[PDB]
Amino acid sequence: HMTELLKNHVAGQWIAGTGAGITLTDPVTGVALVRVSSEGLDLARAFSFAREDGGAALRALTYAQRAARLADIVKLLQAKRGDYYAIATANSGTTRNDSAVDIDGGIFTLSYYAKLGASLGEVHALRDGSAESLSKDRSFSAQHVLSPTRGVALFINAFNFPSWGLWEKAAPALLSGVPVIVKPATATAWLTQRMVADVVDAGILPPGALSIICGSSAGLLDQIRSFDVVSFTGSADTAATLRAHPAFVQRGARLNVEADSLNSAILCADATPDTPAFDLFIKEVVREMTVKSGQKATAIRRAFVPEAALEPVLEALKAKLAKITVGNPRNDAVRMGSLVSREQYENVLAGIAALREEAVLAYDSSAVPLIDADANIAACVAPHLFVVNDPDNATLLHDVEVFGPVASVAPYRVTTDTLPEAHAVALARRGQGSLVASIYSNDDAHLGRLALELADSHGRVHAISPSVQHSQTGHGNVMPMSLHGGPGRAGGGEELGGLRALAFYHRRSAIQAASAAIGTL
Amino acid sequence: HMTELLKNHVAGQWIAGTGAGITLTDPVTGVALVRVSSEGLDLARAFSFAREDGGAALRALTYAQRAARLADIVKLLQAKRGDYYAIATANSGTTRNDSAVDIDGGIFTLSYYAKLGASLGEVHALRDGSAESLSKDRSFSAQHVLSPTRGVALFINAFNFPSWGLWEKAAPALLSGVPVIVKPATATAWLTQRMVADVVDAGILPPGALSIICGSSAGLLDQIRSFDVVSFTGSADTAATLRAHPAFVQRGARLNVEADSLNSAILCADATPDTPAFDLFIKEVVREMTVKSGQKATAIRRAFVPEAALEPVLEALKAKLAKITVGNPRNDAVRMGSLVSREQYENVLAGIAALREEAVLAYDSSAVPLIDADANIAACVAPHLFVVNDPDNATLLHDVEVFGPVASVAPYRVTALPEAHAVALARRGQGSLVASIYSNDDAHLGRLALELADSHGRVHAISPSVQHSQTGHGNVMPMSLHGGPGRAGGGEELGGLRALAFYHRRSAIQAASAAIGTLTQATHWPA
Ligand SMILES: NC(=O)c1ccc[n+]([C@@H]2O[C@H](COP(=O)([O-])OP(=O)(O)OC[C@H]3O[C@@H](n4cnc5c(N)ncnc54)[C@H](OP(=O)(O)O)[C@@H]3O)[C@@H](O)[C@H]2O)c1
Ligand SMILES: NC(=O)c1ccc[n+]([C@@H]2O[C@H](COP(=O)([O-])OP(=O)(O)OC[C@H]3O[C@@H](n4cnc5c(N)ncnc54)[C@H](OP(=O)(O)O)[C@@H]3O)[C@@H](O)[C@H]2O)c1
Repeated sequence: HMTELLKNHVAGQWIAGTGAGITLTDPVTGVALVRVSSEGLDLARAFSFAREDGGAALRALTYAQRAARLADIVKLLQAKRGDYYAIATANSGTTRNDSAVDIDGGIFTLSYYAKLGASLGEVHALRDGSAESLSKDRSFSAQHVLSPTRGVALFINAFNFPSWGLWEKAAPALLSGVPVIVKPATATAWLTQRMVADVVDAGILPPGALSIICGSSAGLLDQIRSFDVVSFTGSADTAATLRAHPAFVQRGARLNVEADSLNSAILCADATPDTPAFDLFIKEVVREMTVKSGQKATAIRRAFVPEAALEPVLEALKAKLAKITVGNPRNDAVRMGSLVSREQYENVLAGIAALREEAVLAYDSSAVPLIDADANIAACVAPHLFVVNDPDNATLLHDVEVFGPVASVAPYRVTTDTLPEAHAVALARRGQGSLVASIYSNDDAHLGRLALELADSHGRVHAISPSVQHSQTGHGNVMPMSLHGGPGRAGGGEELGGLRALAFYHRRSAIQAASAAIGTL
Repeated sequence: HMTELLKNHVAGQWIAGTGAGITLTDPVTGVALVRVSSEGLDLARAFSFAREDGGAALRALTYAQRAARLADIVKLLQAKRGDYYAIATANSGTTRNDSAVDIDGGIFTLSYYAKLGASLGEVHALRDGSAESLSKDRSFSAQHVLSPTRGVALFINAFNFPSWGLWEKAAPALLSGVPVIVKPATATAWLTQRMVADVVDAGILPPGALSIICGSSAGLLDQIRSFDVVSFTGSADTAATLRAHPAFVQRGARLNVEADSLNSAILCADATPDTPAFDLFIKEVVREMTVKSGQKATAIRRAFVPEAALEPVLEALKAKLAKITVGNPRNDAVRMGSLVSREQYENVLAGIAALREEAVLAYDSSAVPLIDADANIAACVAPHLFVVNDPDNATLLHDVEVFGPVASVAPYRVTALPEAHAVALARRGQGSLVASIYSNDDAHLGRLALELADSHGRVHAISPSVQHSQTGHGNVMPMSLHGGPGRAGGGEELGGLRALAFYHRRSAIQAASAAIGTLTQATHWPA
């Protein structure tokens, strides 16, 4: 009586919501951690203060001056990592290595943009492309520019990456001079709020540049105006509710959606059991099923393998999944901790029961005793591997996402005329647009060709082969220099991609003028 | 016996809509011209044949092969211009010079993209930027690529540019390998239909690459799927209607909007009545009020001038507006023809009465008899110039667009940039396609343009050194972006190569060096 109620940071001040708030709990032990509440906040003043005071203050700084602030945030978060790992263990139930993906993946992405931003220099707008003549005598020309939007960036973030979900978006928004309002998902909000508190307490950014609201979302979209941008990460259903709001349909504010995705892994026809690419496929499937207990939007959900390879693949995945120990991440023998909440436990188990209506369960370690955890309290789900023998007539295989340590293997028919993986491509496309597909072969040139065939349906194609066993950055790990997003079911969004992320935060304009006026910006 | 019912081109066939159809009429003479109807069409097959056959056939071609098809369309349109000018005179009521903005504007933009497109090369995917190492030893890298979306592009186009609105969209779409379904505005659909009929009858593009539906738009959006794209031009209110549809809210199809825009012209403080930039401002205002009777979305609607220059600017605009004779475009003495319809005529006259409740009418030649037209049949409206002396507290100036030969002048307090108040005033239009700025000092234009750029999709600076070369406040050069934030729709079109992204899917490919090389051999981007 009672755990800490975490304050919101709005209009440059720390303000508590009213009422009892919503308790965040440890998903292994059931302990009450902290509470949130957005009840009673003055949302009009929160958004106006950020839009006017925050934006004016950030726009007065150059890109390089904002990058320097980002670099100062890096050093701050680096110094406080021990506090962040203790929050992540308790609130998210992740192993240290899995919590590093959030915490140190966040810090690495912020540092990447601090470095990119230093290169942009001491200016207040960016050139887009080169100058172009608009006249035979070259007296009149055009230059396109990017200028920071006179709005706010509202981030409605998913539960699985409280730190990286914040920094992957906030690094390009703040480098672009746009003030940020983050709204983390309630169940795991604590790390987000503590990182925002540490950065606000250090006074590195101007008042109004960084705000946080935790608790109910009611009322937030009603404050969004036509120069604002919104970045939503979460379910496709929720996204479709947000898309209908007047902020987007009437006022035209920008929206980015990152949603559900049934990411594929395709084992190439050449990559037979006696070849090194085969073991890289089994290892990457097990890693993407088990890191964060499969709670990445980019995890492999569908693995397509030649018909001839079906049994050796199932045998090899079963042997490797059996080495994944499950339980309390405080125990150094545990390889995989819990899902983020008991509610997500129930949702994952429903989703496993749903898939089992159409697929055979090949591997399920649910009966292996948990390590230092009570299965009636903890939100630990064991790996489950499904096999779908006829993926062409399968419904659920290509439609139903289980956001847990769950994946389905299906065979495809190798094409033996003139790509051998043509059927696998078609099957991946049945996912109706995904964030990522990975492909595995012993032949690097072949992978460049197959990748082009998956590019129109996947925001990223990730090719693993023996030459890069040591250097490939992971199927599900999002490198900030690369695009993150995908068409169709994955939301039609784009994030990251290095400098490509700044466009969402800017307004592009064609300036057409005397050529002298053009030369000097 | 009735006027011609224009057929639709859908699923590779010409099909008539059923019923009596909708009559299009000459807005000067009231003569019935042609009819349209989309009643009874099989929209499911219209969209699937386009998406499947037309998309596969265009994607089998390289960029440079598609560009060469665009170039053959330019030659076909150029040969048929006499027919297009006759249809524009009758259906739109524009002078020859003004009809040229649509017809020759549309052919110029298509030819621009045919030339540009030849530089995209003999490949099926485009390279976006360069490889970036993901590894200390450089064994593993990332290359982004652009692939044509496996969808259709649906164009819902505005009345004012039946030719340019089609080709400014269709050139980058077909260059990108995406099949087109165009739905022109009904009132002026004839030229769009006839240009699509000439092109389809020539067999330049594969079957399914180019379709047209005229008449009711019922049921079109219901056929849009998640890899399709839609490009809308028209009113902000219609755009917000479309945005709510499931095609966008549930299925995520891309949508571009080009909408209402109260575009500004700002006379800089140095550009006093004794200087050359002053006269360039008076001329550009008059041209944008009068070309097509002001029915460009980019026309100047708000002209902001220093307080001291207000009276000389009104005097000078009056004198130049009075040279504009109005009437039948068949008569060579006429400098400005009609609006596109009698419904637009009634909207514009209601909008003029609305503005007049809050502004002084400084010029109006409505009492001058029309040349070879009956003012009670013709949709002609004379130029009207309003003056708003207090634009800070003005309740309509910054919010109400009259899509006719109508503009408002307002003074600003000279100040920081001398034009700071004019920039704030321009921003009160809530986001526009274009602002133009006028000064004798080319060293002053860049700073002021940067201050307008976050609220305008284009900033067009006119000064004496470019009196002979500047391309026009309202004329949309295809190499430059067209679109604007806020009220103007939040969209982007044209901008040369920038127009291709709307029709492609971007992907990051992360792979061994040799796989990056193999995929790179199959892409291109111009130098
Ligand atoms: N694609 C990516 O890059 C990526 C990365 C990580 C995770 N993910 C995704 O993470 C998901 C987790 O999200 P979820 O399935 O648990 O639930 P969710 O419903 O997608 O997310 C809920 C958040 O959205 C808010 N919200 C709901 N309705 C709203 C409205 N009308 N206006 C504003 N906000 C509203 C909620 O606010 P309240 O607190 O008011 O409920 C909460 O903040 C996964 O299932 C997966 O699809 C995606
Ligand atoms: N680049 C640009 O920004 C740009 C360019 C030119 C014009 N404009 C605007 O052009 C306007 C023409 O539009 P408008 O005001 O006459 O009306 P509008 O309703 O906005 O019409 C534009 C287009 O949308 C169609 N349309 C209307 N309602 C629709 C619906 N519910 N579903 C699908 N399509 C629908 C119209 O078809 P029907 O004609 O057959 O009704 C027409 O093809 C002018 O008023 C002007 O304000 C903007």
